[PDB]
Amino acid sequence: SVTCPGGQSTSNSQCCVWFDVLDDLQTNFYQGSKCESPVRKILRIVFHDAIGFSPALTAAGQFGGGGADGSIIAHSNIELAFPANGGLTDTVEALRAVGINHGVSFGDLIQFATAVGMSNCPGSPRLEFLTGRSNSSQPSPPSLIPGPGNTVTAILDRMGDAGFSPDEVVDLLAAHSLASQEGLNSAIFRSPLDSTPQVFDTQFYIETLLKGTTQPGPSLGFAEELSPFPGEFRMRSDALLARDSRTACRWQSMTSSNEVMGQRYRAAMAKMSVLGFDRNALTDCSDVIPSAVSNNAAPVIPGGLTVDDIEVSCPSEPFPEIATASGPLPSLAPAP
Ligand code: HEM
Ligand SMILES: *[C@@H]1O[C@H](CO)[C@@H](O[C@@H]2O[C@H](CO)[C@@H](O)[C@H](O)[C@H]2NC(C)=O)[C@H](O)[C@H]1NC(C)=O
Ligand SMILES: [Ca+2]
Ligand SMILES: [Ca+2]
Ligand SMILES: [Mg+2]
Repeated sequence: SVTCPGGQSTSNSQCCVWFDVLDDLQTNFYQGSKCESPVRKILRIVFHDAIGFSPALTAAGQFGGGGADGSIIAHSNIELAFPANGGLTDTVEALRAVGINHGVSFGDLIQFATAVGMSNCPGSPRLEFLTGRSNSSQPSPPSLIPGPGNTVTAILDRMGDAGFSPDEVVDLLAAHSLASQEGLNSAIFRSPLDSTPQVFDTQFYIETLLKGTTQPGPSLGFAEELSPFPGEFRMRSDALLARDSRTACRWQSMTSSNEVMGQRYRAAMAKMSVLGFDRNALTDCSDVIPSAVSNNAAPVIPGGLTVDDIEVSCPSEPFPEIATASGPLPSLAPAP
């Protein structure tokens, strides 16, 4: 053990700098420990930084990307021009400055900001935090980030190459429970992907399985499907993964228990946090990560819809008993 310069007790002196980074992030980047756009942007960033990793390219003698190396910041000049990386510039520059000021690697910083940001959203599990990733990195090869217009086969092959099973793909998607879109249909800027964009809950899994009946915007944007109610945006990839036979049963099992969702997500994130590195080479500073307030609401089928309005796609398993709310159909406000 060690007692940091500010009284904070911790398990390794390497963790001490992280207490200052936490105070900076919570005060400035997160504007007072809030769960708003910055957390959502950072979650996009962690996935896009880490997923630039490909054992297949490497086995073939090409550079496959360094994974969770902070390349998205170090080489943003290249990576931020990738089609899937739009609307990230400002967040990346904000993060670039904190890492430079505290002398922490861009790779560790992205993982830390992710774990910290999630602590600001009720319902979130406490993400593991390892430190020690080298600050050096090479730009990620292009075409390694799954897109919303991709087929399930395509998404699974790419993610499978990175090292994730179909189950883990569904688990990692719990992040869309704290999501909106700004670039798929700018006419409905920040339309959320679930009714609770500030609560890490199973609503996303439930709501994407409902029959699509509504066009929330003036028109249908890129990769946009009909959603279940006004204000909610539904992206094609999500609607497809919810219904595909390879992923439908896992998606269905995520509807009933926030606890189980959180456990699986934490596990898949721990795995994604070290793509490109050896975990037994890093230092564990999980003790620095704050806890999120608990979510006590029960998973519900909102606004009068019933299991009848759910497009049950898992045959082997019956759809769980969930609480039903009374009507009318809600109309979602833009995510903050
Ligand atoms: C199967 C792959 C996935 C695809 C195809 C996908 C696609 C997208 C797209 C197109 C957007 C809309 C962004 C915009 O237009 O502003 C978005 C939002 C988001 N994605 Fe994903 N995503 C996937 C997996 C993930 C994963 C694994 C994470 C993180 C762990 C994640 C976290 C987020 C978050 C939090 C947002 C919200 C951004 C905001 O509200 O500003 N996504 N995603
Ligand atoms: C991590 O690497 C980056 C570059 O990859 C370093 O960033 C540069 O830092 C200098 C000051 O040290 C700035 O004037 C440059 O603008 C930065 N460049 C970029 C692309 O951001 C960073 O300082 C390194 N950090 C550590 C702790 O080694
Ligand atoms: Ca990367
Ligand atoms: Ca939610
Ligand atoms: Mg009905």
